[PDB]
Amino acid sequence: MYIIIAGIGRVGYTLAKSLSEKGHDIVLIDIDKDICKKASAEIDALVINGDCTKIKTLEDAGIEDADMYIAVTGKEEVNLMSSLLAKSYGINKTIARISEIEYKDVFERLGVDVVVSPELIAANYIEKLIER
Amino acid sequence: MYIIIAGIGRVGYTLAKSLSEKGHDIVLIDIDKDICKKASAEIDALVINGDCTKIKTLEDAGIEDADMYIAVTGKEEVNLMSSLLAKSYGINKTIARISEIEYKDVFERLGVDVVVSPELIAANYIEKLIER
Amino acid sequence: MYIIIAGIGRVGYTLAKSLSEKGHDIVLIDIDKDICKKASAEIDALVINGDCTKIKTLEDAGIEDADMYIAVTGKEEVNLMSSLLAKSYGINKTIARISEIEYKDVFERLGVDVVVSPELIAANYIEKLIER
Amino acid sequence: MYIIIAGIGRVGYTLAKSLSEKGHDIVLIDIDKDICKKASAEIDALVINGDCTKIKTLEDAGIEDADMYIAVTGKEEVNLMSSLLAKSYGINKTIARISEIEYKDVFERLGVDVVVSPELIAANYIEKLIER
Amino acid sequence: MYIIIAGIGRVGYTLAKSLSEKGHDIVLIDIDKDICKKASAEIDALVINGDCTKIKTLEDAGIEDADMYIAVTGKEEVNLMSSLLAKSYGINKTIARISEIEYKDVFERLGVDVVVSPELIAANYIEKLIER
Amino acid sequence: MYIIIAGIGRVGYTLAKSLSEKGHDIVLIDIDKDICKKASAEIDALVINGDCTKIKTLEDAGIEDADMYIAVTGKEEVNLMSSLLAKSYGINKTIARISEIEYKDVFERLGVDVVVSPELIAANYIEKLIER
Amino acid sequence: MYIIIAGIGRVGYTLAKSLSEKGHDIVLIDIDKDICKKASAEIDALVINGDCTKIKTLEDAGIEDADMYIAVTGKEEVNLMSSLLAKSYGINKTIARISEIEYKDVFERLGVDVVVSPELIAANYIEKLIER
Amino acid sequence: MYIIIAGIGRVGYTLAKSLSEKGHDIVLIDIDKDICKKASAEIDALVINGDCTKIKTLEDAGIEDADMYIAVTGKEEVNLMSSLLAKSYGINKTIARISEIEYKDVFERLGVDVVVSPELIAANYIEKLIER
Ligand SMILES: NC(=O)c1ccc[n+]([C@@H]2O[C@H](COP(=O)([O-])OP(=O)(O)OC[C@H]3O[C@@H](n4cnc5c(N)ncnc54)[C@H](O)[C@@H]3O)[C@@H](O)[C@H]2O)c1
Ligand SMILES: NC(=O)c1ccc[n+]([C@@H]2O[C@H](COP(=O)([O-])OP(=O)(O)OC[C@H]3O[C@@H](n4cnc5c(N)ncnc54)[C@H](O)[C@@H]3O)[C@@H](O)[C@H]2O)c1
Ligand SMILES: NC(=O)c1ccc[n+]([C@@H]2O[C@H](COP(=O)([O-])OP(=O)(O)OC[C@H]3O[C@@H](n4cnc5c(N)ncnc54)[C@H](O)[C@@H]3O)[C@@H](O)[C@H]2O)c1
Ligand SMILES: NC(=O)c1ccc[n+]([C@@H]2O[C@H](COP(=O)([O-])OP(=O)(O)OC[C@H]3O[C@@H](n4cnc5c(N)ncnc54)[C@H](O)[C@@H]3O)[C@@H](O)[C@H]2O)c1
Ligand SMILES: NC(=O)c1ccc[n+]([C@@H]2O[C@H](COP(=O)([O-])OP(=O)(O)OC[C@H]3O[C@@H](n4cnc5c(N)ncnc54)[C@H](O)[C@@H]3O)[C@@H](O)[C@H]2O)c1
Ligand SMILES: NC(=O)c1ccc[n+]([C@@H]2O[C@H](COP(=O)([O-])OP(=O)(O)OC[C@H]3O[C@@H](n4cnc5c(N)ncnc54)[C@H](O)[C@@H]3O)[C@@H](O)[C@H]2O)c1
Ligand SMILES: NC(=O)c1ccc[n+]([C@@H]2O[C@H](COP(=O)([O-])OP(=O)(O)OC[C@H]3O[C@@H](n4cnc5c(N)ncnc54)[C@H](O)[C@@H]3O)[C@@H](O)[C@H]2O)c1
Ligand SMILES: NC(=O)c1ccc[n+]([C@@H]2O[C@H](COP(=O)([O-])OP(=O)(O)OC[C@H]3O[C@@H](n4cnc5c(N)ncnc54)[C@H](O)[C@@H]3O)[C@@H](O)[C@H]2O)c1
Repeated sequence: MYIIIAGIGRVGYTLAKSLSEKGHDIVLIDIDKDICKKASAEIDALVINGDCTKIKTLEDAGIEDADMYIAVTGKEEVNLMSSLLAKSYGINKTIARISEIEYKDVFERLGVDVVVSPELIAANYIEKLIER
Repeated sequence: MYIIIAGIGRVGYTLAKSLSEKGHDIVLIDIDKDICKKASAEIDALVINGDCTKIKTLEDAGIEDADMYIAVTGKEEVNLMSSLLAKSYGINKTIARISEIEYKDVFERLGVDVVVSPELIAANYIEKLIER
Repeated sequence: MYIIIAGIGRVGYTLAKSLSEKGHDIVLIDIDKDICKKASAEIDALVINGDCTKIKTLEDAGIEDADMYIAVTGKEEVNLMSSLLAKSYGINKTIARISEIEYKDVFERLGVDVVVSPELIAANYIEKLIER
Repeated sequence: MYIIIAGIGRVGYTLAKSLSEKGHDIVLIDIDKDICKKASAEIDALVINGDCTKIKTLEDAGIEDADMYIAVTGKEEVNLMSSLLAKSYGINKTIARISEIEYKDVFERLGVDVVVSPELIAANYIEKLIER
Repeated sequence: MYIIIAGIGRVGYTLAKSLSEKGHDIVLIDIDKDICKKASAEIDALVINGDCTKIKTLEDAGIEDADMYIAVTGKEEVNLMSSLLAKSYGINKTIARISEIEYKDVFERLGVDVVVSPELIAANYIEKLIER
Repeated sequence: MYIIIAGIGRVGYTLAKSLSEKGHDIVLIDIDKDICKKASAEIDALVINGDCTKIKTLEDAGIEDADMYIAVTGKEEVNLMSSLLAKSYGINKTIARISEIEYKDVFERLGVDVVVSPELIAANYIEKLIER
Repeated sequence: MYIIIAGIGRVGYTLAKSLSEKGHDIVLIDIDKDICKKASAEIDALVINGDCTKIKTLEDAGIEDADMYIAVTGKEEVNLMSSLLAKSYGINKTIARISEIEYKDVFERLGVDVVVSPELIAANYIEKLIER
Repeated sequence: MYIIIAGIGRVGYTLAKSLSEKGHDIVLIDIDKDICKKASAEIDALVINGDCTKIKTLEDAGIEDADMYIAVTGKEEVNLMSSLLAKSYGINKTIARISEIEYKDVFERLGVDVVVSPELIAANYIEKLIER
């Protein structure tokens, strides 16, 4: 019924802020206590302090009632493991970020719905501009 | 064929020694250089200092030709991802070590051939002795 | 006529539930209240909240007439000290978990009847799956 | 009529190859020798091995008649400085990668034509997939 | 006819007080509230609490008619950016603190009037005491 | 008969390079192995890898035959302790760097010959310029 | 008068408890917040979370009014510097803990009232028992 | 008719030299060759290089007829295990060093004749200097 975002960093925070304002029900997960404080004070969404690879953390995030799980942590193994765990919990759309461009197609096959490579994206973006 | 072992700690080191003494061809992967030095000074096996979650590490380890991949790091997140990365290269016999009992099932359902919980193995072991 | 088990974590919990369910009469010990509460809610057994290295706690657990003492705490010397304490009370069957495999024979030499290393046992287990 | 690109990593390499293949005259700059060897071997183009914040390196890259300067190093300030340098030589088309979103308009205010934050772009690319 | 100084820490505070006492019109800028309270209470001068990389903050500091801009923040790039901003407003006298000696002439090349590396100055001050 | 420099950082390295060239017999001390490698390859002087607060490190540095000991580590307690130990070993001129401007006169009284505050120095420096 | 104790580890915590039970007025300093929480929840004393080498920490601790300053951190470098900083404020009875036997003398000759080596105290203690 | 001492570090070395010099007949044990070499060069005594937790090492040291066993190794359970091993051989006087003060009474309850905590003893010592 809602969306969970793991990794409230440069990618996560911005996405959360933007989604929170667009009128979406979001829940944020971050292993850093101080980051959860900031986010909870600056964003209208529920915040959970903990490791998103842990089942209990996901349960606390309401993993069972989400139709979307986005893992944008700075560690692709956390995003990978997180996403696959979420998938096995019924969630229909999972989005995982990678730091290894060469993992995009690998993560997809393994089951991740959408694999985001900020680097690869930034590149195409720059290329599209030159092509205009 | 070749057997790759990631994580030269209590589990990996023991397994490494035991397997090599039996004639097996093994290659060890560890992110800690000192344990890599120690290892290469005592075991009959190829030792690589690297992150087992990275493409270059697994490839330099002969992952494209290995017959077995065993991830016994102290971080289930690394064991899971790297094993799935090994599977991606064609290795069916992937063995990953987990920290949380719960994943015993999930992880195997997640794509890894065998999931090993030393804590569970220990309990069962104690149980058998008692039932004797 | 009953088994005393200290350390109801990854190893103790599972072992205790398993023994309990098989009709075994068991008494449990854990220094952590939350773990004790969890064990009282899921396992039919006497549950003592205390430090297994303190004689009073062992008294409360019936150390005086138990047929066996099992120390599977996460701390190596706690498991050894408490087992030695159990031994001083007459207990002829002690099982103690260990972290550093190198001391296995010392624990045994000192009277611990069965020394269990989850890591060593897990390495042997994996080794058996390889030999088929 | 060529294009200079500094920083041939996750973003740089991808962009260089994509553009190079699409028939584009390009000169590459990297302070890392082994990265240069790899790019010059897989990408048809001129490769300079130097610090892009050093005028000599820029002169050698032909900054004098370059039509566009692209700094996609992992060091935000290196990208900014080299870009302002490209600017001082008459280059009216600059693209600079940043790490701290907050400085985006500061960069644009100082004259950087296109400011690209991979993190920020990944964020709204993800948000766009949720508005589809 | 005043002087703006950004970053009122170990370098800033000392300079501000020294100059202020020596009868100098000065405006201070710090993003840290408690540092502002302390400086405005011990130094006679205007104190703005904002990010010196933000135009609003500069406008409020009166960058329009300042005769000199001094950025001595602990963040090298903040000092550079704010200084180039001061430059874009017509300030022909800029002083910027740096952390990486290597970029000294890069800073001077981009127009920063005086580049001060506390570390570099301590080094030759020490060397001068050995040539005495 | 010679000079010892502890802390081969922005301050130490530069001072060492400059002193080495001026024809001085210098010995460098640094707790970082990789920093000792660089320095030893780039500078004509003997390098010792170790903690300069330790007697053995100072002995290895030839503390007994030095007429000067300069501690420019990033930790004022290391410089303080280092300098006082050197003094007690006969050395005539000791130079210690501080990170707390308020310690300049304190360190002097305690016995340090010269206490250097790169920050305080950078400030006066900037002030002297404005006064010209 | 007041007794300040820096380093709430095995030595400091025990000393803290023992001294307060005897009616003494004590204040504890520790850089670790959790040990500060634990301490403040069990001891009759003022607890400060801070670096004992910093002016503000010692002043907030009442160093200008204390009668005794005891530095029992696990880093002799910190115990020495802070004690000398205490001496600087007028405190004659400074007690610092050292790690290396050697400094037993040097440190007292270095300015601290009493130098304590628990390792040496332990040896002597064992010696007396044997000579009985 | 002689004292066996294991662990010739900060505590063992000093104690051994002191006992030796007073005419005591002592045999020393240390797992570190360099420490043994150091002890053979400075202390008149038999020096055995080995692991005091291994019976063979204790045999080599004459554990069979020593009047006392002193374990002042830096490892708490090594000191306890070896002392218990010494006890099993008839030795009626064992002294063992400990790290965690909380277990002092357990070691004693288990038969270690004298338990020594350098930290507790040092706290008592300082406490005595305060009471004058
Ligand atoms: N420019 C900068 O200021 C800056 C600052 C910090 C890090 N970085 C870089 O940012 C890159 C990625 O940045 P990003 O936007 O994704 O944010 P980030 O790397 O800064 O942070 C990732 C975030 O996810 C959180 N998290 C939640 N659950 C986690 C879990 N189970 N394991 C680990 N982290 C968990 C982390 O605590 C953190 O807040 C990194 O490679 C790093 O080098 C840059
Ligand atoms: N009681 C104790 O003394 C004790 C001591 C150490 C660790 N532990 C615990 O027990 C377990 C120790 O298990 P173990 O000894 O077999 O393993 P380990 O935890 O000691 O080590 C994991 C190993 O894998 C290595 N490795 C290789 N590639 C890696 C990668 N990409 N990422 C991370 N690590 C990588 C690590 O460097 C390390 O040697 C852990 O879960 C830990 O919590 C307990
Ligand atoms: N990687 C992980 O997520 C993870 C998570 C939890 C625990 N661990 C590790 O598990 C290993 C041991 O696991 P385990 O099976 O024993 O479970 P555990 O580590 O989770 O817990 C040990 C248990 O023994 C209990 N206990 C009872 N009496 C005790 C006493 N006197 N002193 C200390 N503890 C006492 C503890 O309170 C606790 O329930 C450790 O190395 C620990 O770091 C790892
Ligand atoms: N998780 C990971 O394994 C991982 C690995 C590597 C890098 N990273 C992160 O990724 C970020 C960006 O990575 P990326 O691949 O796009 O770039 P990068 O940060 O990895 O590398 C910058 C590149 O630009 C080159 N370069 C050319 N001129 C330079 C100059 N003057 N100064 C510095 N570099 C110069 C460097 O040699 C290098 O190839 C990094 O800042 C780091 O936080 C993460
Ligand atoms: N050893 C230590 O205890 C210690 C303590 C503090 C700082 N430091 C070091 O000292 C270095 C420099 O210290 P310093 O006192 O001269 O300066 P600083 O780095 O400590 O502080 C920078 C100052 O500029 C202010 N400021 C104003 N506008 C700002 C902006 N837009 N962005 C950021 N800061 C802004 C900050 O609020 C702050 O007071 C630091 O980078 C750090 O490495 C060391
Ligand atoms: N701008 C930068 O790149 C940069 C890089 C690193 C650190 N810093 C900052 O630099 C400031 C001081 O810089 P610096 O020029 O003195 O160099 P530094 O702080 O970078 O390094 C101090 C040096 O002394 C060495 N050393 C030798 N003996 C030591 C001992 N016993 N204990 C600790 N270190 C010992 C350290 O290993 C290191 O090489 C710090 O406060 C830090 O915030 C800045
Ligand atoms: N065998 C073991 O289990 C074991 C365990 C921990 C530590 N150790 C060793 O034994 C000794 C422990 O002594 P202890 O328990 O009395 O002290 P400690 O080493 O445990 O702690 C020193 C204390 O002082 C605190 N502190 C306060 N201000 C500080 C500052 N400015 N800088 C640094 N620390 C500051 C630290 O946070 C810490 O609590 C150490 O030398 C260590 O090497 C051994
Ligand atoms: N802060 C420091 O500089 C420092 C320096 C050295 C040692 N230490 C600390 O000292 C504490 C213990 O000191 P200590 O007086 O025992 O001296 P120590 O720590 O220097 O050495 C312990 C000694 O016992 C020896 N030993 C003999 N048999 C052994 C066995 N079976 N297993 C292990 N060691 C055996 C070791 O080889 C060594 O000589 C530790 O917590 C250690 O970290 C601290």
